[PDB]
Amino acid sequence: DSVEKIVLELSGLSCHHCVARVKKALEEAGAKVEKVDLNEAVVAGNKEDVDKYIKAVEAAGYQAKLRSSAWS
Amino acid sequence: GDSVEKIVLELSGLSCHHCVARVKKALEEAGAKVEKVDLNEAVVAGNKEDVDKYIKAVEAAGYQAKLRSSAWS
Repeated sequence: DSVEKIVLELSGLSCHHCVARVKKALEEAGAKVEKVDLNEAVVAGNKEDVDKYIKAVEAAGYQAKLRSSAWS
Repeated sequence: GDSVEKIVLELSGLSCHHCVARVKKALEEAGAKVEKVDLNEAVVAGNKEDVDKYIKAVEAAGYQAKLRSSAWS
């Protein structure tokens, strides 16, 4: 009868439990997770273990790509 | 004695933005006027009498919807 603003909280369009999964995988890979959400993971680790961390995320069931400048 | 640095990795495989359109449509089909919809919420102009109808439409589209709580967090 009355038209009102209604907010519905949604679940199933993103996987927050998968975030914890990526976190554990990175930690098991030796990284210290400083932050991790749906789109990125920020860790305190060894620059030489980058590929190692990426592999751990993939093995966990997701995709990861290093974000960096053109310089090595 | 190796060295610790901040390493940033871009992730993918944790979200479904392509899922949003059907949710919007299902809600409109249930009678709500959608103002905004993203991964975590759907904001609509609707009748509280039909809130259950809107929720069932989201579930039928394959997801879960819950009315925002005022009580906790």
